[PDB]
Amino acid sequence: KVFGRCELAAAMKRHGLDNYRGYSLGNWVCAAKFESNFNTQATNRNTDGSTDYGILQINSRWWCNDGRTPGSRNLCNIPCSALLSSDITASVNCAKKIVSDGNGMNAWVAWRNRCKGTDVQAWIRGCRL
Ligand SMILES: [Cl-]
Ligand SMILES: [Cl-]
Ligand SMILES: [Cl-]
Ligand SMILES: [Cl-]
Ligand code: NA
Ligand SMILES: [Ru+3]
Repeated sequence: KVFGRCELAAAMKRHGLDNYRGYSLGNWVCAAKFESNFNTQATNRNTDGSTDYGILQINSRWWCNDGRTPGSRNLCNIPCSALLSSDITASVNCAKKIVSDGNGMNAWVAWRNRCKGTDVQAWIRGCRL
């Protein structure tokens, strides 16, 4: 599913991301924009053989099982395919564990390079939440 901007903001809010670990909704929406262009089916293969899945491009080296990342963990306890669903539950629940890991949203390199320190509220502007 490719989400609309406000449609994703709403879903993320409903799922408990607004100010989760202190990160306002706009941060999450910005991150999803640049990680996946709001497409739940997005995947990207990493040079190390790990793969990133879903709206927030969650990576198989630590967070999900895809059966093809040697030496990896599955800390969210889900198959990586769950991260590609139209239903964002699995991605949101897994994101909560990642953003709780110690580095905040710096775990998403695209957030740090493209959203951190920017006017992120602009991503939720004019949405009925
Ligand atoms: Cl994701
Ligand atoms: Cl694996
Ligand atoms: Cl933090
Ligand atoms: Cl940018
Ligand atoms: Na894994
Ligand atoms: Ru870690």
